[PDB]
Amino acid sequence: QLTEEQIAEFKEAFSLFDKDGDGTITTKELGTVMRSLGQNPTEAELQDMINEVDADGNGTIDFPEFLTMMARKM
Amino acid sequence: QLTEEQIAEFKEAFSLFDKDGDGTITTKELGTVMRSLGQNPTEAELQDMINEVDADGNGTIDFPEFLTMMARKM
Ligand SMILES: C[As](C)(=O)[O-]
Ligand SMILES: C[As](C)(=O)[O-]
Ligand SMILES: [Mg+2]
Ligand SMILES: [Mg+2]
Ligand code: NA
Ligand code: NA
Ligand SMILES: [Zn+2]
Ligand SMILES: [Zn+2]
Ligand SMILES: [Zn+2]
Ligand SMILES: [Zn+2]
Repeated sequence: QLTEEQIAEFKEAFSLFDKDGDGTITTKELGTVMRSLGQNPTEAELQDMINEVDADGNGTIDFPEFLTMMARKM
Repeated sequence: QLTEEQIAEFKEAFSLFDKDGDGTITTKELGTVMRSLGQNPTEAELQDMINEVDADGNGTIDFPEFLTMMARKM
C-alpha cells in the first residue's frame, strides 16, 4: 500500500507540471514528473507508462490514473 | 474581413483564460472571454457558439476554431 507521504509527493510532483491546475498534464511531461521524483525511467519504460495512463490516446494524463500506475510500479 | 486589430484583440482576450498557454480554453470560460471583449451574449447565444466551436464535444475550445466563429459572427 502507498503511504500518505508517497501520495502527497506523487501529487506535488505531478502538480509542478499542471500549469492550469486542473489535475491533468501532457504525456510529454510524464518523464519530467518522474525525474522530479528522483527517478530515471528509460524511453521504453515511459512508453509503457504512457500506454497505461493515457488509456484513451489523447496525450493527456490525469492524477488518478497517474497515481494508480505509480501504485502498481511500487 | 477581420482586421489585424480585431484578430489581435480576439487573441488577447482568449489568452487571458488560457492559463497553461497551449492555445485552448474550456467551454465554461467562453462566456467570460466574450464579456472580456465587451460583449454580452445570452445563454442561448453561448450555447450556439459552444455548438460551433466545440465540434467534438470535449469541453475544450482552441483559438483557430474560436477565431473563425468570431469571423462568422462579425
Ligand atoms: C494537459 As491539459 C488537459 O491541462 O491541456
Ligand atoms: C482548456 As485545457 C485543454 O488547456 O485543459
Ligand atoms: Mg488521456
Ligand atoms: Mg473541443
Ligand atoms: Na493541466
Ligand atoms: Na489552455
Ligand atoms: Zn487544462
Ligand atoms: Zn482519467
Ligand atoms: Zn492545456
Ligand atoms: Zn480545433
